[PDB]
Parts: sequence; C-alpha cells; structure tokens
Amino acid sequence: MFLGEDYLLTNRAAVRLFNEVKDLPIVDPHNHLDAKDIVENKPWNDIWEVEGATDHYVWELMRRCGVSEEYITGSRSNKEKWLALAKVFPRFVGNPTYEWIHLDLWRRFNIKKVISEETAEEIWEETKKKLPEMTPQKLLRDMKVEILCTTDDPVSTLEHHRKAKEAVEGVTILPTWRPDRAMNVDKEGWREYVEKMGERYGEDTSTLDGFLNALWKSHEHFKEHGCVASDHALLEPSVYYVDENRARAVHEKAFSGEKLTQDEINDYKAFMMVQFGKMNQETNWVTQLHIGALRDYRDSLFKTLGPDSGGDISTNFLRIAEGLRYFLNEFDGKLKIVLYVLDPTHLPTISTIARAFPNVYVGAPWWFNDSPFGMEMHLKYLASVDLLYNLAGMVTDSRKLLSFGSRTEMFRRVLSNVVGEMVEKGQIPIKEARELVKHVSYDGPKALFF
Amino acid sequence: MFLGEDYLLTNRAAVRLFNEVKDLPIVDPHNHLDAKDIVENKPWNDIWEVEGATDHYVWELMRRCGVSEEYITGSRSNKEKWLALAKVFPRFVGNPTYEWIHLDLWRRFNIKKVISEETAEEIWEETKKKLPEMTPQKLLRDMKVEILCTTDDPVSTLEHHRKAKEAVEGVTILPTWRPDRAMNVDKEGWREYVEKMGERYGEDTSTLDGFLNALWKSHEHFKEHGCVASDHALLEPSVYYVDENRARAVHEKAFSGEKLTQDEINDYKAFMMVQFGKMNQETNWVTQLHIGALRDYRDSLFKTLGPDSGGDISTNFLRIAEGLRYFLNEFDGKLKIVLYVLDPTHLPTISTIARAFPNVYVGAPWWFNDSPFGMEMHLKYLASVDLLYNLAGMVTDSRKLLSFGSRTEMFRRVLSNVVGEMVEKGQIPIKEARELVKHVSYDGPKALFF
Amino acid sequence: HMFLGEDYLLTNRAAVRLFNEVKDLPIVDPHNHLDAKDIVENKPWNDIWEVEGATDHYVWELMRRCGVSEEYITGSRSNKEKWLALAKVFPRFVGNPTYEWIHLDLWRRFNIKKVISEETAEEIWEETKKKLPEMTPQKLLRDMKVEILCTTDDPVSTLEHHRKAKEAVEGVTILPTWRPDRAMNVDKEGWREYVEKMGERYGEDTSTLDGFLNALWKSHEHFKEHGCVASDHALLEPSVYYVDENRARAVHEKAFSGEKLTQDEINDYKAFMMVQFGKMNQETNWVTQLHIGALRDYRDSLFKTLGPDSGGDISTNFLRIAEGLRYFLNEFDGKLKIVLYVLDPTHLPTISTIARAFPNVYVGAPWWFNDSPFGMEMHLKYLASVDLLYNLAGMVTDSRKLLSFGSRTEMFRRVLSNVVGEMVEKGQIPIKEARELVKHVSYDGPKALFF
Repeated sequence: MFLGEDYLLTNRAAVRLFNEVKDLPIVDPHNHLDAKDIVENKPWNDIWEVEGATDHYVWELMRRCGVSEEYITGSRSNKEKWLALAKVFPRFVGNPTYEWIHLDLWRRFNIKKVISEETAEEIWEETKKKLPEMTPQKLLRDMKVEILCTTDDPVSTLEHHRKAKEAVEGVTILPTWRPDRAMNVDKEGWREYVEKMGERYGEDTSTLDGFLNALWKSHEHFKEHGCVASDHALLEPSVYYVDENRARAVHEKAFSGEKLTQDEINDYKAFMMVQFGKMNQETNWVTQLHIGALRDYRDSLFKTLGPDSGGDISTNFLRIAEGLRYFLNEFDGKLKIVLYVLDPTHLPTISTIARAFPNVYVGAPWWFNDSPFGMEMHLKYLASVDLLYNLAGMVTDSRKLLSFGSRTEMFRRVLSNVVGEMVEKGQIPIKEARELVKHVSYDGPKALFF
Repeated sequence: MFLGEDYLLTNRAAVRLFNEVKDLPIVDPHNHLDAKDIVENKPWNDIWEVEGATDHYVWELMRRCGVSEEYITGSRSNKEKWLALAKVFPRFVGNPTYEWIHLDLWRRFNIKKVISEETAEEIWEETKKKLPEMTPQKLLRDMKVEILCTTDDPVSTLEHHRKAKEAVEGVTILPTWRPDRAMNVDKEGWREYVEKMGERYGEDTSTLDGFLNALWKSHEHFKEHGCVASDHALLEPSVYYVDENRARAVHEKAFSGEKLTQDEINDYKAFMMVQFGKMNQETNWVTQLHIGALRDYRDSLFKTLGPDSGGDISTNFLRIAEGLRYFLNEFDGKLKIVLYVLDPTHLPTISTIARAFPNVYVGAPWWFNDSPFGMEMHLKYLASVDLLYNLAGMVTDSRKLLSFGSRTEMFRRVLSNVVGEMVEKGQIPIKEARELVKHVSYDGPKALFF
Repeated sequence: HMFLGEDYLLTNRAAVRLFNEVKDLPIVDPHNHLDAKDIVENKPWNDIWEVEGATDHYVWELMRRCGVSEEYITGSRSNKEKWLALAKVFPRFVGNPTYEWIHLDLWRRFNIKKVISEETAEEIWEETKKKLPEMTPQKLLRDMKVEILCTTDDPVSTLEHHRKAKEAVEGVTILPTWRPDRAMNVDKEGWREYVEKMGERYGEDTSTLDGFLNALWKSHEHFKEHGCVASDHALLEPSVYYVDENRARAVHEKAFSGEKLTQDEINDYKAFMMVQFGKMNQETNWVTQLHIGALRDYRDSLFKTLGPDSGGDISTNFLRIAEGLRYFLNEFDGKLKIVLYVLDPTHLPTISTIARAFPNVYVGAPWWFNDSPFGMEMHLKYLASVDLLYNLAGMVTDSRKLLSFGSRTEMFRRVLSNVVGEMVEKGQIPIKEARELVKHVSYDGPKALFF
C-alpha cells in the first residue's frame, strides 16, 4: 500500500471526499518561490537540484543521519549528494520528507521505485532523461496551480512578478509584503536596510516619518502588483501602545550604534506592527502572523551558512494572548488576520482567539507541524473549538515547484481523512462533508485572500 | 448513518458499554441553570429561544459565519434569528454545537431532519406544535435528571431553590457557592458588592472581619439549602501565605478607590482563597477550581454586551503548579478539591497534581474542551496517568435544559468508546470496563458530591 | 474480549509482523534504578508484594488514590495484607499502565493467567509463593534476555557490587551511570555533608571548588574504570549560561557557611557545574542524559514523612527549556552526545526541534508519567513527524524491579511496532524499512548509542 490510492485514507467516506477534491486547482497563499525562475522557465538538471539542493529539511535530516556537509551544502557533485541522500533515505521513514520526495517521483516522473542505495543510480538516470521536458510553467500547468503568492521584501522592485503577469499563462503569481527586516531593529544590518529603503523610495529614512513614508510607498508599490497580504514573523508578539515621539526617539537612536534597551526594541516593534496594521486596513490586506520561531538557535550554523540553514527551533515559553491583545482589539472587525503557531501546544490559544474575533483565522499546520500527524491533530482539534470551515487554507510554504502537488495532495487526503472519520462516526452528514471539504480546499481560501 | 445508534462508537465493546449506561439517571454537579424557570415551569415558544437565544456558543459561531448581530442578540424576531442560524448551520459541521442541537431535535422532538435553509421552516413549524407539551419539569423527568447544581452568588436568597425543593417532584436542585465577585477586588463594582453583602447579612463589611463574617453567614445560608460545593474561577492560581493585617489593610484600601498594586490584589486573593478553603473544611464541601479563563479579552464585546458574551479565551502561559502548591499542601487530606483547566495543554499538570493528592480530583473536559475530540483526549490521557475511575464526573455546564440529555449522551458514548477501545486492545477486561463505565457515569460522581 | 493476549496493543496486521520480528531481541537498558548488590546476592523474593508493590512508588500512589490507608502501603501490615488490599482495589486501576504491567509479569513470568481482584487475591498469592523460589534475579536476567543494564549511581559510590557483578554475573553487563545531582544541588540541606564526604573518599579539600572539581573528576575516572558510559542529570528549569570560576568559587565557599544563597548564586553555581560535567564527559565521550521538568517533593506531608521518591513529585508546564539549554547546547555542539527527556509531553516539540537541529542530540523515550501505551503512541508518532523515529535514543525501563524489565520491554516494542504498523498500512512506509526501523530502534540503535 506504499503511496497507493488509499495513502493516508482510513475509511470509505474519506475516499469519496478525496475523490471530490483531488482535481481542484491549487491556490497557494504563501510559498518561498522565486518569480524569476518561473519566468526564465529553465529545466532542472538533477533530482538533487530539484529535491535536496535547496530544501533545508533535507539538509537537516541528512545531518541527523551523520552525513558530513561535504555532501549537503558543500562542494561535492550533485550526483554524489544524491547518492548519499538515497544511501541514508530509509532512515527518514516516518518523516514527511520521506513521503514528499517519493510522491514527487511517483506523481511527476512516474518512477514508482523506493529510494535507497540499491535504487539510487537507476532513479538518477531515469530522472535525468525526464527532467528536460519538465519546466516550471509546464509543471505549474500540470499541477493545476491557479494562484501563488511568494514572499517579498518591501525593498524589492517586483520586476519578475511584472514579467510573470505579462507572459505566464494560467497562473497568478502575487507578491506578499514581508517587512520583518524593517521591524527588526536588533538585527545587524537594520541601518543599511533603512538606508536602502529611503534610497529606493526617496525619503529621509533616518527619520521615522520618512521611513514610514517609505514603507507606505513600498506598500502602494506592492498594491499595484496585485498584492493582498503581509506576512510577519514574531517570536513573542508584544503589541501595546507606542507613542510616535518615543518611536521617533528609538528610531534615531538606532541610527547611531546604540545598544537599545529591550524596552526600546519592544516599543519600536509594537509601534511598527500597529503601523503595518493601519497600512493594511487601507488596502484590506490579509495580515498573516507567524508566531514562535526561535531562529538561529544553533550558532555554528549561523556563522557558517547563516539564516534558514537548519538551526531554528520552536519554544513553548511564549506569552501569546496578552501580547496580541492590543493589536487584536485594535483591529477588531477592521482587518483580516491569520494566525500561525510553531508549537502545536499553542493551538488552543490561537484557536480560542479566533473563536472570539470573526476577523481572525486559524492558519494551516505550519512548519514542523505540516505532516500527516500534525495535520490530523491540528484539524481534528481546530474542528472541535472553532469551525473547520473557516480554516484559512492549505499553505505549501515550499521552496520547490514539484512539492506543490505532493504537498497539496497530502493535505487534501488528510483533511479528507479527518472529515471522513467524522462522517463515519455520525457527526457529519455526507452532504455537508462534501461541501466542507470543497470549501476548505479551494473556494474558502480563494475568497479569503483573493 | 448520521446521529444513529453507533454515533461516536468505533468498536463493538463500546456498544455494550454504552447500552449499559445510557439509561442511568443524570447527575449534574454544575450547570448555569436558573431554578426560577424550573419552578415556573413555563414552556418555550421557539426553537430559537430553546437553542440560540441564550447559548453564547451559538452567538460565537454565528458571528464566525459572518451573520450580523441583528440576528444574534439584536432586534430581529426569533423566527428570523432561527432562519439565519439554519441558513449558516452547515458551516458548523465538525463543531459540537452542530451535534448538540441536532441531538436535541432528534432525541426530544423526534424530528430527524438535518438543519439547513431547506429545512429551516419545516423544523420551526414542527417544533412550534410540540413545544407546548414541553416543560422544564416534564423535560427533567423525561431526561432522567436526578440531581442538578446551579451556580449562585453568595448574596442570593436561594428563594426558588426553596420552592423547587418543595414542589419539584423527582429532581434535586442544589445551589453552588460561587464567591468570585467577593474575591475580585479589581472589578469595578467590588465595593457595591461588599456593601450589598453586609446589608443582606448584617455586618460592617467595610471591614475584613465583617466581610468574612458576612461570607460565612452566606456559606451557612447555602449549607441550609443542601449546598455541597464552591466553584472558583481563577486565571493564574496564586495562593501563598497572607497576614490578616495585610489582608485587612488591602481590604480597607479597596473601599477608597485606591488603584491597588498587583501585590495587594494578589495578597487579597490568596487570602480569600485560603478562607474559602477553611469555610469549606468546616462543611466538607467539594471545592471546584476552574483554572485559566482569560475573560473579556475582546473589548467591543465587553463594552457592548459585557461578560459571557463570546469574548473569553484560554492562554497557555500560566503558572499552575507553583500557584496551587500552598493551597494544596495546606488542605492536603482535609478538603475534596476538583481541578478544571481551560487549556488542554495543562492537563498533565493537574493530572500529576491529582496523582499525588488523594483529596484532589480531575474534572471533565471543561469548556472549549467538551467535544468528542476533547473528551477522547482528556480521557485517554487521564487514564494513563491517574485513574479514569476517579474522574470527578461529567458536567453539563449548560444554560439550557434540552442540552442536558444530549450533553449527557455525547459524554457517555465517548467515555464508553474510549474504554471500549482499551477493552479491544486487551488492556481492560470487559467486567471491569462495565464497572468502570458505570462508576464514572453515575455512582462515582454521585458519591463524590453527594 | 481478550485481555493481555497475542495482539495486545496491536491494531493492524503489519504491526504483528513487526512485533514478531523484535520480540525475541535481547534487552538493552540504558537506565534503570536497580541495585547491583541484589543481583550479586541473587536472593529470591518471598512475595508478590515484595516483587510488585513493596518498592514500586507507582503502586503506592494508586493505592493512596484508591483510599487505602498507608497501614497497607509503606506501613506495618504484613506483605500478605498489603497484597490483598492491592488486589481488593486493583480493578479501579483499569486503564493505567501499572494495571497492565503487574498482570504482564504474572502471565509472562509465573504463567498465572488469572485477573487480579479480591476473588483472585489468595489463589494468586499462593500460586506465586510456590513459584518464587526457583526465581532469581540472575535466572530472571537470563530468562528475560537482558544483555545490558545501567543503574544510577552516586559519584561517592565505590561501585563494589558492580565489580562483583562484572566478575561473577554471566550473560549481563551491569554498568553504573554517573548521577552528580547532589553535588550540583547547593540548595539541598546536606550538600555540605556531601561535599565533605566527597573530599574524604577522593582525598581533596572540598571546601574549595577546585578540590571539589578535582574530587568529581576522580569520581568520574573511578566510574570510567567500571565501564561507565553516561551521566544522568535531573533539572527542573535548565538554566545554563556563562559562569566565571571566581564567582563559582565565591559561591562554593559561601555554601560552606550556612549562607542562604541568592537565586542567582544557586543558578550561577548550577550553570557552572553543568558546563563542567559536560567538559568531563567530553574527555570520555559519555552520553549526557538530561531529564528535564520534575517538580519534586511538591507534597510536603509525603516529604516530611517518607521523604523523596515517595509519591509526591509532579510535572509543570511552566518551564523555559530552549533558552535555558541554548548555551550548553551551542557549547557542546558536535562534541558531546546528549539525550533529552521531558516530563511534560507538552514540551516534546521543544526538545524534538532542538534535536532536529543538533546531530549530537537525541530524543529519549517517553519518560515517567508518560510511559504508557498512550504516552508511547503520542510520543512516537509525534517524534516521527518532526525528527527521525530512527534516531530514538531507545526504550528505557526506569524500573526498580526486575520482573518489570520484560513486561516493560514488551509493552514498548508492541506499541512501537503498532505505530510503525499503522504507517505501513496507511502507505507511508514500505514494509522492508519498517522491519529495519523497528529492529534498529529496539536493539541495534540504542546499543550503538550508549555502547
């Protein structure tokens, strides 16, 4: 039964439901794809390129198996990198990556082999012959992707998005406004950034107003490219009321290597968030908040590869509710907000929070949590406290095209398995199941973000 | 089959168990019913009155579905309020309310239709014709409710409880001593309250001793009406050792609009809790503690409807163990205490706490948590750490009569499903399962509170 | 329906093949609370009570939770009376792992397939009495196929019986494990007496940090020489930061003179000692086990009466794990094999992601209140979805009683095999790798990690 028809499906009801939704087009509110690569439409050369070269999950697991970096991010050939992953792939059994990579192979290349030393070479060769006919745009069309949203920096000119709107066929590729750098006054680089922003937008950014003026122009810049959302990464959401003169003072201090106090950083951040909210009210943008990623926990990884290189963890010790309280009461009914949490242990907080504010939505299982297990828990749980029906929608969070489909498949099977179970336990009539499941997989998120 | 016989049952064993307990009478340690309504024995007029008019859960989800307040707590006719709920009811699929309301329809009115715009009018008309023969006392008798306990304020006269003991034929309706207002010195009307209390009990309440004297008379007042329990709502249980002079100082400060320090509030609360424990020792009352409800989180709801209007949430950031420690060691073996937790994430704390103090009991899944999902997790989990057998007992927490039976059904099915499973995996012989299940559904709780 | 039979805990066919694959693998037990002297003396037990309840604080708890006075728990009533009370009340244990463990021992070891209750009490006591003679530790160690054990030992210990066990016990390797908690706990009443004992046995001026360290290192070398390969550490709130030796020295000297030390002093002292235990372990390549989250002696009456490990320790969800481990972890990144255990399952995600980012870190088995078919199913499925089930540190018995070993080991392997079975049948894992995964986790993996 490996990756077969009833993969992840445990009841008959689940199977009708999945059959009802499997061919719905993919709507992807958030991913880490680059538009330039779609516009250039260049094939891939290797399964390594496609599957491991830019997947930090793969790097992690690979390191967790005792495979030196030579073959992870280092200077060994793709083919060698590939052979090592396969050598060790059977130890990944149980973890979503094991399933995703195989799903790509079976659904995209139609190579139904199981990965291991024994199979490594035959798979490498079979994929090499097939990779050429494969292009992003061909893949986008094959996987029925209707809309994508990438994550972009306020400073970006959105050039490729422009070109994609022009020439890319049946996909809508929207940018998403992520102003985290702007917000992070603790980051070395903040100043260079604040300096770049004034440059690109024509503003005295060494002043808060000028920087805000620059952020607003950035936001308008994004509006004009069909953008409908802001993504925000926060460890401990701490939003309270922050005076402009204090904000102004801190902002100016920041331009002069002052080690700012925690209060200064916090005040600065609380303030910037309220301003992102104001900006987004004026455009009716969905405000996504990704809470709880402790980043660059692992020093050696930071100093060597830097961010997003495999050393971020979650922590359970976070004041969520009292930290969002001001923001949420402030934009109550005025702003669509979607909440994500990295520690599933915090679902209840966000879930109850969403139960009490019609403008707030619970996101899909986020990072370490997007796994059949996490999806089962996240959904069953969320269904019993708010409404499954308002789930913001599946998010690929993917760095690689092939994932899209397989990621989308996994999600829909699990969601359809979850509802199936409830249908068979007699909690949900089949009719409304069929409707619930369709809404969540497509109509709902489409309506919400677009 | 929706809401059929094996609703919530997943194994044969479960079915024997459920059949064993389905006809046991209902014992309801805690609910938010009014005795006056039971004594007056007035029929309801509408399914709206019966199902939505006073159910804040229904208010929540309706708001979560985008239905304006006009049709929630506003000025639209019951019939319009009803039609809106049904219009949108299919989006509730997955949430316990969807099941509860249908269960009432099927078990009480014998209307086996599924709620939707298509069905709205036919249901409304069928229920209107049947609602007359329906009364509280007839319903109490029908649903086999043997004992209820409402929640009452220390100031109450318990008049209708008196009347109900006199005239209500096969139900025992007991009041429950909830002294939260007395405890909450941060609340606006604390003073007015402290003033009322001395008035009804004849004490100079602007003095701690006089207030205490007043609370004790209240407690004796309750004793005389067959009361056997105190309910306490606490966000962050913080009980330590508080001097009467300090307590006395704070109490007097509180009578003169002093913005008291957090330490003053805390000390005053710590002190009041210990004195509630003392009072309960002398009467051997069960002390219920409901931990973790962040209330009136949503401002607009507070300013508009006020409390219990749909804006309370849970939060995971609570120091439970070290906050209960003083209390618990203090009343170790001297007081029956039941713990409830709003965030399921905190079960392990309370569960291990209960595992170490024979006077401490773990309550049923509490608020956002009473849902087939919540019950399954709460129970399996609790069973593996302490003893399912000492579970305090199912609690309806309901504001509406009809719920009682359906609430009681759901619970017993799930409980019986959970033990069924363990019987089928060979962890529990069927004989002790039958015993376990019967004890938990009736005998245990009845013995524990009565 | 069938209780404690062949498919006990098994919910799918795949699970059954997997379990049959591993049920006969020998037991490797990285951590337990056994005493080597009892193994060396090889003395039979007298009663089921002795064997099952006399020294099992879980049984003490549940009995107290059933309303049975201490007379019959740790008090002065005869074993037989203690036993009869336990049975009287045993049916109320239904659902809790102890109910299943004790029965498993009866059925797998004594072959007494009866179910425990008042009705059965006397017939079980009499059947076990006749069988208990032929039963010995060493006979049991051989019967239950235990290849390796590791006890928990205090740095002051002379490891005498471990010596004798190496010599005369054939078939089993009984290793000591270095637990320096007392040394670390400067808040404890007898810390000083301890610090004094340590210098005595190791010949050092312990009123001094260097001397105490010198003493700890000698203890560590003392353990090395008895084939020890691990240190166990119990911490509530791991708070490891950077602590200067002069401050450490200052605090240590203060501690020798009844000074109520400040929380910072205690914390500093602990942070410092942990980094030093890490250093000592680097030099020997010892596995560093950290058991996080036990609030102990929470219940006073139990403390004043029986003291520690008597049934009054609880878990708490309010712990800063990640930022507390951060210095340690970044400090020994790639240099030290660390295994993490968490007492509140709600903290798994932290340790699990932590382990996902450091190849030298391993997630332990479900620990205390969590080792239960329920805890194991959750712990495992969960861990599988975030790091690799395949690197699980390995099952740990944690047991204070021999008979448990096998039953403990059985429960675990069934559940592990039930969990993997499920994923095999949902089509997430080919059967070949499942067979491999399951065998690795049950034996080869844990063996190579600790040994």
